[PDB]
Amino acid sequence: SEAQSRIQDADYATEVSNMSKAQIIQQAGNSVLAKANQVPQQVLSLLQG
Amino acid sequence: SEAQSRIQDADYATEVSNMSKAQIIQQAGNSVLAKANQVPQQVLSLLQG
Repeated sequence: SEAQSRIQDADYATEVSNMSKAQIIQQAGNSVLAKANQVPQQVLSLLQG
Repeated sequence: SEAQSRIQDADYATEVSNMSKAQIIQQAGNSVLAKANQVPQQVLSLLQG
């Protein structure tokens, strides 16, 4: 049983750290996506003068 | 009869000492088991934050 624990079971510290990092990455990517879609607005300024 | 006494009969001093030691061992093991089952709460602590 203890060997099966060493084989199939997961370690919660690493999982929690990885999940927190992944959530941080997701929010950061969402913000960068918003900025990227905001970038092309300069062409409207070009056209208007 | 006395020869049979030296063979099949028990010595109460040794038996009482063993009984007391066994009771102490049982209670100590119960306490250690309680502590062992109490250990894994740190994972709940991790998940909470």
